[PDB]
Amino acid sequence: DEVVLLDFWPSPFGMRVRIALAEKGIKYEYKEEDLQNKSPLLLKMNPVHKKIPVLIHNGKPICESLIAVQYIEEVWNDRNPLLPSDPYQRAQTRFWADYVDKKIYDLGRKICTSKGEEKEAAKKEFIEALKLLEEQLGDKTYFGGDNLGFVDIALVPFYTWFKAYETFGTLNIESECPKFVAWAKRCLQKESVAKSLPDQQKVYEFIMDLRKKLGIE
Amino acid sequence: MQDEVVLLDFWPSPFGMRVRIALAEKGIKYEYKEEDLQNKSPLLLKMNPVHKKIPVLIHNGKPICESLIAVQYIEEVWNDRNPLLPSDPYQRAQTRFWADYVDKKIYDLGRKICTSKGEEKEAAKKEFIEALKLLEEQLGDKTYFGGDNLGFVDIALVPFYTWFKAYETFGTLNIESECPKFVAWAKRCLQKESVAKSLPDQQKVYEFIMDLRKKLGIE
Ligand SMILES: N[C@@H](CCC(=O)N[C@@H](CSCc1ccc([N+](=O)[O-])cc1)C(=O)NCC(=O)O)C(=O)O
Ligand SMILES: N[C@@H](CCC(=O)N[C@@H](CSCc1ccc([N+](=O)[O-])cc1)C(=O)NCC(=O)O)C(=O)O
Ligand SMILES: O=[N+](O)c1ccc(CS)cc1
Ligand SMILES: O=[N+](O)c1ccc(CS)cc1
Ligand SMILES: O=[N+](O)c1ccc(CS)cc1
Repeated sequence: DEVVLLDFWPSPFGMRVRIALAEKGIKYEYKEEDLQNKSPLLLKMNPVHKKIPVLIHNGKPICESLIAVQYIEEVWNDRNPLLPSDPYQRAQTRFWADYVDKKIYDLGRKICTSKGEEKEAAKKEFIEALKLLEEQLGDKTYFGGDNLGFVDIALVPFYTWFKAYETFGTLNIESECPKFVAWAKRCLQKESVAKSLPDQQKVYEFIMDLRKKLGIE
Repeated sequence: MQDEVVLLDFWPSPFGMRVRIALAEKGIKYEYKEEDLQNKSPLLLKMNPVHKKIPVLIHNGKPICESLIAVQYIEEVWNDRNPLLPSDPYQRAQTRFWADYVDKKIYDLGRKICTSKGEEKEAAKKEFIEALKLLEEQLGDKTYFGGDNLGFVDIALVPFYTWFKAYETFGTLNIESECPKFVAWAKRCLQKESVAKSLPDQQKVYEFIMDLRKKLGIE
C-alpha cells in the first residue's frame, strides 16, 4: 500500500489532507512541489486543475482537498471517524466545510493582495465569516464535537495565515473573535494538527516575500 | 410516507433541478414551493440564513442547503433504491471530482454567455465548449456518467441542458455540432421519467432568459 501526498508547505488546502492522514494514523510520503516548476508527476496526476494537494493511493490520484479527506474517511474507516454517521448531521458538516471552502481562502487572499475598497470589504466579510463559524461551534470543543471532525480539518489550516491577515489587513482577530482563536489553539494541542501546520511566522514571512515579489508592498 | 419533504426552488434554476431529479429518482413525492428571488419568502430566509439561496430541501422541518449536498443527503437517507453514487471509495471520489468540476465551471460560464458582451463573452464561449468536451471525454462510451444508471454526475450536469437553447442563441453556438456525444447523452437522460418530470422545456428557459436580458438592458 503506497500513499503519497503532493503538496506545497504553506497551502491551507494541503494542510487539510496532512491532518486527515495524521489523524487516521496513515503513514505516507510527503512530496513538496514547486508550483512555478510543476513536476511531470503532478501534471500527470492532476491534468484538469494542475493543483496541489494530490493524494496518491496505490498510484491512483485523488484531487481536491475535501474530496481527498472524504476518501481517507471512507477507506480508512476503522477509527477516528471524521464525519458523523447521521445523514442530517453529515449534511450540516458538509455545508459548513463548503462555507469555509467558499469564503476563507479567497477573503484572506484579498486581505493579503487587494487594495482600497475591495480590501475593506474583504476584511469586513472575513470577520463576519469567522463570527458565523464561532456561532456554529457553540460550546463544543471542536466543530466535530469531542473529537476533530471534517469542519475542523477544513478550517484550522487557515489559522496559520492569521499573522498575515492581521498584519496586511490591520486586523486584530484575537480581540474580535476570541472564541475562534481559542478553538484553533485547542486544535493545535493535537499532534495530528501540530505536526501538519507550519508556524504563523513562517507563513507571514512567505506572504511578505510574495507581496514584495508581486509589487504590492 | 410519514416524512414531510418540501423543496424551495426557482423553476429555471439548474441547481434546483438537481434536487428535483434526485427526489424523483428515489420516487419521493414532495411539495414544491416556487420562490420569487426578488421577493424571498420568510421561510426561505429562515431556512437558508447564510446564503439565502434556493434550492432548500426541507425534510421533517430541517433544511439542507446547497444542491449537491442535498443530493447526497437524499442518497444517504433513501438508500434502499436507485443508488446515485458508486460503492467503491475511489470511484466515489472520482464522481465527486467531476460533480465538483461541473459546479465550478458550467453555471458561471453559461451565465457569461447569456449576459456578457465582447471579449468576456467570447472567452466564456470558448471555455464553455472546452469544459463540455472534457466532460464528454469522461463520459466515454457509457450510457450515463454513472454507467448503466443515472448517477451523481448526471444529476449535477443534465439540468444545464435545459439552458442549451439559451446558450446557443445568445452565444451563437451549435453545441450539438461541437459535442454530439454530449447532446446524445443529455437526450438519453431526458427520456427517463425522473428527469423529464423535473426539467423545464428548453424553449421555456430560453423565453425566460430572453426576457431577463431585455429587462437588464442586455443585447
Ligand atoms: N480547490 C482546491 C484548491 C487547491 C489550491 O488552490 N492549490 C494551489 C496551492 S495553495 C494556494 C496558493 C496558491 C499560490 C500561492 N503562491 O504563493 O503563488 C500560494 C498559495 C495550487 O496548487 N495552485 C497551482 C496553480 O494554480 O498553478 C483544493 O481544495 O484542493
Ligand atoms: N451553490 C448553490 C447555488 C444555488 C444558486 O445559485 N441559487 C440561485 C438561483 S439559481 C441561479 C440563477 C439566478 C438567477 C436567474 N435568473 O434568471 O434571474 C437564473 C438562475 C439563488 O437562489 N439566487 C438568489 C440570490 O443570490 O440572492 C447550490 O448549488 O445550491
Ligand atoms: O498572499 N496571498 O494570499 C496570495 C498572493 C498571490 C497568490 C497567487 S494567485 C496567491 C495567494
Ligand atoms: O442569464 N443568466 O444566466 C442570468 C442572468 C441574470 C442573473 C441574475 S443577476 C442570473 C443569471
Ligand atoms: O419544469 N419545471 O420547471 C418544474 C418541474 C417540476 C416542478 C415540481 S412541481 C417544478 C418546476
